[PDB]
Amino acid sequence: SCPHVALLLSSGMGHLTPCLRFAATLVQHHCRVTIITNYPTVSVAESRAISLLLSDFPQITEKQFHLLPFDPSTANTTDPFFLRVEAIRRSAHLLNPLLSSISPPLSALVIDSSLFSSFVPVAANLDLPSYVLFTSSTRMCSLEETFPAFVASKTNFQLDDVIEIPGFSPVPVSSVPPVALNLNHLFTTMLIQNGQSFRKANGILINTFEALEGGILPGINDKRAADGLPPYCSVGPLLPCKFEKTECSAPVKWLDDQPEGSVVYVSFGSHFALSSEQIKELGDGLIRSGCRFLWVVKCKKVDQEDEESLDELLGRDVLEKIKKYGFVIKNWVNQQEILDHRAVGGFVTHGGWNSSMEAVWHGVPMLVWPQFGDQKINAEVIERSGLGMWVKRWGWGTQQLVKGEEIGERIKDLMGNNPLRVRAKTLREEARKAIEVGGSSEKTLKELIENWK
Amino acid sequence: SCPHVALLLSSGMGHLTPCLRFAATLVQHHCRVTIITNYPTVSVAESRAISLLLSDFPQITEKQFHLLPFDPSTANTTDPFFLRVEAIRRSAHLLNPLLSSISPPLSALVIDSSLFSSFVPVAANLDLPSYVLFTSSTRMCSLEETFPAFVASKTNFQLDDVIEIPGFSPVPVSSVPPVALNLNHLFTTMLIQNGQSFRKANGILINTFEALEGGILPGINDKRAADGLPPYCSVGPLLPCKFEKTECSAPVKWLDDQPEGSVVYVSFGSHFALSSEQIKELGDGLIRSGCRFLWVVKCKKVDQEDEESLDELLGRDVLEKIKKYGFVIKNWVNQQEILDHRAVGGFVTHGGWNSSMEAVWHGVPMLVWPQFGDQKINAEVIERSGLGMWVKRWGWGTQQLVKGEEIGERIKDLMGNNPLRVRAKTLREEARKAIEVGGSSEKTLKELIENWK
Ligand SMILES: O=c1ccn([C@@H]2O[C@H](COP(=O)(O)OP(=O)(O)O)[C@@H](O)[C@H]2O)c(=O)[nH]1
Ligand SMILES: O=c1ccn([C@@H]2O[C@H](COP(=O)(O)OP(=O)(O)O)[C@@H](O)[C@H]2O)c(=O)[nH]1
Repeated sequence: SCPHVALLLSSGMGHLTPCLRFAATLVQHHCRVTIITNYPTVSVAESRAISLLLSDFPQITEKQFHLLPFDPSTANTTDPFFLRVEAIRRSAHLLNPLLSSISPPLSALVIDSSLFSSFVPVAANLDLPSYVLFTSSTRMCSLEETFPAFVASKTNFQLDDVIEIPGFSPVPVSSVPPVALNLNHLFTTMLIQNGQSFRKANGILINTFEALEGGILPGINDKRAADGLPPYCSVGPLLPCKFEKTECSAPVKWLDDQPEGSVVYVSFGSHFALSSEQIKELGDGLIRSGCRFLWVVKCKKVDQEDEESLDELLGRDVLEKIKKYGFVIKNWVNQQEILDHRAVGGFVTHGGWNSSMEAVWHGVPMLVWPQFGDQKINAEVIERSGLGMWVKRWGWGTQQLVKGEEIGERIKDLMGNNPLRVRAKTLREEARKAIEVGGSSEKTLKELIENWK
Repeated sequence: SCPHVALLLSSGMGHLTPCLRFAATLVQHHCRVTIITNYPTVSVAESRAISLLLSDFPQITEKQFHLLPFDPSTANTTDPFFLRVEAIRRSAHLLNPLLSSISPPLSALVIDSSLFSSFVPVAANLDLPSYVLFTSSTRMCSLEETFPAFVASKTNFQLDDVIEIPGFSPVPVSSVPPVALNLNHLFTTMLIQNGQSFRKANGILINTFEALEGGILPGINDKRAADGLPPYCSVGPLLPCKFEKTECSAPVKWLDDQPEGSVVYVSFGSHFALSSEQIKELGDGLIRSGCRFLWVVKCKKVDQEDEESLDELLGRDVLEKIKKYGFVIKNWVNQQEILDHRAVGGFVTHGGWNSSMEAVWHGVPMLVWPQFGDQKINAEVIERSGLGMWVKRWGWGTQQLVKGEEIGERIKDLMGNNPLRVRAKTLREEARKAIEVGGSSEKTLKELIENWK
């Protein structure tokens, strides 16, 4: 009796990363796994990740969801990931026969959150227990669920008031994703409809553990069952795969020739790329901070289109000036393996929940510097844990520039902030004890498989 | 449905390795796998490999079989592996409560060839399809089955005649494990009692593929069905795991700067350790040959006891002289990855079946130098395959010393041997096609899972 579970992927490495890690988890919990992929992906990272998963897990089946011919002329955004997600959403009627041909019979269809609204009827008509795979924080989930009612209660958008979130601290509209302020954006409509659609699920999966939220979960859950709402299933932290660990990289070699806790890791996810001026000021601040640093740089959103050098950005002598203090790279790195390194002492991040949870798992203090979307929300969550700190004065990264002096002076604070480390240890141990036998995530996930059965 | 299979292990690395790789393949074929381990292992590599397997495969449940207190005073051997196996066998009446507590219910109990005689009464008592995991050659299996009859026929041990083998070429007593020539020996009685109990199994798992035996296996199998005998289930080549290829190893870097097919690999497994005079003469022959080489060395049998250096044995100005010609190492290496390397041309082997099958899978010519045990059998099996070669004049390693001149002159022949290369290509392809869908071992293994069901 090994249950068969199918996964519905969208696009974006931020959504793609926890998917495969969850699939590997189910596989390592005696379940049969089929992933529903769609090509061609926006970024190469996605394809390579899929290929790696299928290579290290031959018992995982891949079914290509052939999409409809897409017309980008009717989507009010130029972000290729949102576009791809929409392209998948507008062919929801085509997943159904694809879902039918799957043998043995499925026991659960786990859909990416960004695709839920379009694809929750497909699971409903096939009598399959549908699950929301939420690739972000819990507070952000309650935010997405409460947001439609909020936009409903208003005639039109709206100072910096507060939208009431059940179970969590209220959310200032400064924390609400900037692109969701105008109601005509594709991501806005998607967010609203999906947020409305989450209640049509049999359970919501969130990459988290009960000790991280503050022990506020088991109350919220049976406070939701009274309303007839799907339970917040804590299955995190989702462990990194066995192929995400290449002990013989180039950044690792450098990291091994540095003292411990003295290197600041800086990476703003995979989707985002800083402006030129912000990059220059960031380098300046890095040099000023007086600390060692590993710096991951992007100049274009899609990695398949980022082919300019920092010689063409910063200049030649600037980059030649910065590389002597630390390590500068404009390539893909393995965040998990780097954050696990003993040398790394802190993480300057955008606040992406994947990188955040990766830092929580490896016990590394964070300086949250939001850029867009759910990040600010996450920035509070992290700060309520005691693992990270964030400068509210910096606001959004896409909206406000920060000059090098402040950057260096705050990094100097990050490398000297000891309670963040003392909290990092205990939190890493709690996170590890959460997935072990008799943990929060273990009992939750086992309770999930038990109903499948 | 996912058939819950159990595995039972013994001492030795040559026994442990195929158990683990087979458990891995089973897990990759939708079968729930439990492994039954016993500690402390004699060698460290066993523990390390077990931990690696359990780390990469958290779905593989581990069950420790707590053995009885063991008095080695009544055994007639000082070999720790044999003593370990025995120590396991004397606690056979305890695997029953161990097996009873296994959830979910079992579909099969795969047992090791050196443990069958003691533990197949258990399975039968629980009505469990018992299977022999045979870590050696098919012809060796037929030898172990035919042996007790041959020793019952004699009044007392005995020139160099032949002991007939049904389906294969005959076996001279010069090619029979020299320690089995005396009948009181613990390993001899173990051999006899095991080869007698193989018939009670529902099958005999073997690490080989039909195209290797010359396509002589089905004719033997339906001639075994007529005799009411379990079938020789060929499920090879049992593919190496994902944790056996560390791309950033010490000697792989060395090989990376060597011309392809120019390097002689030289190793005699884990268990065995050459003499002092033969290590010296081998070091002489490696230089005398004229070929680059990667020589792994063991001065003691158990790795956990070989702390002495080669400076003590060979000498300072001798080892320093040899390292100039080729890579010398007295430590555990990654044999599969080395044989996989482009720079490797051949393989001076002892004749162990794991090493042999790895060399087959990576298609590398072999110079078999039988040291003991079942290595002359396998020396013939491989010589007839057209992949390797073995000089009969050298005899047993533990009996006859081969001086440097002969070793070098014969290694030169090994390197200059083209038919072994062509047959290496063709045999490696035939080895790959057997585990692919529709291949011999694929149909076999699938049939085995099918019956479970
Ligand atoms: O250079 C990089 C940049 C990104 N990541 C991975 O990308 C993920 C970041 O995803 P997240 O959702 O947190 O940020 P996003 O880019 O989606 O906004 C992390 O898991 C990292 O492992 C990486 O491995 N190397
Ligand atoms: O230095 C070494 C020596 C041995 N092996 C492994 O040990 C096995 C050899 O076992 P075999 O049965 O062929 O020889 P024996 O058991 O007699 O030692 C092979 O799979 C190798 O991968 C290894 O990895 N490194």
